[PDB]
Amino acid sequence: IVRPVADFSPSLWGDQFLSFSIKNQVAEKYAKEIEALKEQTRNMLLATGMKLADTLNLIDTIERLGISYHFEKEIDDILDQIYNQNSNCNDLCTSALQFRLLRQHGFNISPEIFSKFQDENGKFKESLASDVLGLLNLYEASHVRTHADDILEDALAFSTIHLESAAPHLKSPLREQVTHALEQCLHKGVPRVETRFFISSIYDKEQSKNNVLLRFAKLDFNLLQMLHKQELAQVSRWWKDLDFVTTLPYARDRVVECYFWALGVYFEPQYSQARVMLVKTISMISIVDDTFDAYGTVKELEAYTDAIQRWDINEIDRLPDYMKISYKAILDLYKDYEKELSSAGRSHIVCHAIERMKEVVRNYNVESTWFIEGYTPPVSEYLSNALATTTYYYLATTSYLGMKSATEQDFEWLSKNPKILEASVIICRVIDDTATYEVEKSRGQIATGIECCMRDYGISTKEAMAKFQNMAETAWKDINEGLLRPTPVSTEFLTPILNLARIVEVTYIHNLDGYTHPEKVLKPHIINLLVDSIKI
Ligand SMILES: CC(C)=CCC/C(C)=C/CC/C(C)=C/COP(=O)(O)O
Ligand SMILES: [Mg+2]
Ligand SMILES: [Mg+2]
Ligand SMILES: [Mg+2]
Repeated sequence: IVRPVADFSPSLWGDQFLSFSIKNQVAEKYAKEIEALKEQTRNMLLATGMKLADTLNLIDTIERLGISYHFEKEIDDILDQIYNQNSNCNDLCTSALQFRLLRQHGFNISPEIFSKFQDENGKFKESLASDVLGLLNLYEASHVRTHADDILEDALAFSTIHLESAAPHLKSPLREQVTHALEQCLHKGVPRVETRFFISSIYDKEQSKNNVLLRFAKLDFNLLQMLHKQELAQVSRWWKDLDFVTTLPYARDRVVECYFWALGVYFEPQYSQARVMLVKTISMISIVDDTFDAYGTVKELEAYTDAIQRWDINEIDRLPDYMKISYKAILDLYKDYEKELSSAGRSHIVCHAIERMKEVVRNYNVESTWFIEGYTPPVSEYLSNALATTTYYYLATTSYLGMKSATEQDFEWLSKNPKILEASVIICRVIDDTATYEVEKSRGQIATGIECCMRDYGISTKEAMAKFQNMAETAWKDINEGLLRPTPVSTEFLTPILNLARIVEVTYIHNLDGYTHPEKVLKPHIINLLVDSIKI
């Protein structure tokens, strides 16, 4: 058996994350100050007699500064009041902000709030083209539409062209904020990534900045960063003691990138256990993926697939030595999860993730069979298999394991492939297929998504990519609609799914692959989130 040649770049991080010793004095000092700043900020939110515009700008600022997770109740009460008073008498910037904040929080505010800014034709009044703050908030708002918001169909094009036109002559930091928004809208960005940018590049440089909020935002970001570094060290240790880097040398060494992904799903301190569980699963399914993609023979992958379905340590002997390694590691990981969830009486939920992993592996094997046969399925058949191979049903399920408040009913809802989950999975599938089409085509993978699309509909590569882009836009509208009240489960269990879609958009930004090639996209984010603190 002549295996393929090892082609993955080594981890670019070395051991720089392996050992992090927290300074308790600094941590305790930060925590104590934050407690005081947190109360000052609460009183700012609860101030009586504030105008609508000032209230919305305060909430927006606290959200972008990344400290809104301290004020979920206060912010919810205030937006709920604004939603129910149905105030509809403002300029474009307050109106667009009002619409975006309410929708992001699941309040189904009517899009008719935008009619007064449009002509008879439903097109935005071009006279608004010189109101840069209106255009900027309209722009951000355009990304939260559902299928019921066709009144906003023109908003992205309109605001984009006039923001591009205005940008070079804007003062700083507004210019940098506009320029940044045109590359990465807020609603589809990774929250920590956008927070780090806003704090350091924008709010820190605003003439009108509130000093209490800025100091609060920097201390809190740097304090949470200490936690993230501890987690990453603990996970780096775990990965090192498995030593796949030498026993399974065909496989990508990407535990830092995997941690960044888990950090994108949730950054808050109460999700520490959930993050560590999640990153271990992303790491491990990545190994399995490389086993199917870049090492195993058809015969070996069959045995591996069947062994996974039966899920029993008895089965290791049917496997080649090198597969014994990952298989025992997989089984042990899930035994660890059960043990770690035992004191909370939540061990029994691990089976939900196990069943999703089995599904991923079944579909991995189908994908291998297709490649070997030179099969090009129709799109419907392609999708029936390739949606699960995104791993996104599996990761979403995994993200619930460490969430203390996730119940059996939450897992039951997720097992039915709800619409919002399906949309998130679709976004991952079509964006990766658009970005990795050329490579996969070079490797002979004739069952890749865009190829299936071209052959099925009889259209060009360009037209197929346009069709996949439409699928992503439709899926984003479904995600946005999936967040609207009443939600089928607590919003706490929707946000991970939204954040999985965001991570996709951020990792494949401008359409190149970012996990297998972390040098382009992910490296700067990892440095800004997990290496450099924000200077105070
Ligand atoms: C499979 C891996 C590396 C999972 C861990 C990181 C992750 C969640 C990536 C996004 C999911 C996709 C689209 C993976 C594409 O794998 P293929 O090139 O088709 O074998
Ligand atoms: Mg792969
Ligand atoms: Mg694969
Ligand atoms: Mg791909």
